[PDB]
Amino acid sequence: MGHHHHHHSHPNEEARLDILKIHSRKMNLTRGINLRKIAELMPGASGAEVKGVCTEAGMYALRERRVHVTQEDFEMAVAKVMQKDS
Repeated sequence: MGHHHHHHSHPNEEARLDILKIHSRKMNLTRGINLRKIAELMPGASGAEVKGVCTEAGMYALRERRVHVTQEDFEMAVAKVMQKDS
């Protein structure tokens, strides 16, 4: 019994959401940004993918010249990182 070689880390909902709470503290967050909805969209995925989402979100902001990032940038990033939905 047990994964004696392939050790894949998997944090809880709050645990993984904290990763976004942390890595978002450098970019201008909007007046009512919802990160809860974002973490709920990421099943299985580890913190490495979450860091990718944080980066890709800023990319989505820059193309629309957004100085303050919204939830849209993050969820669009999630869809771009996991690449499940087409």
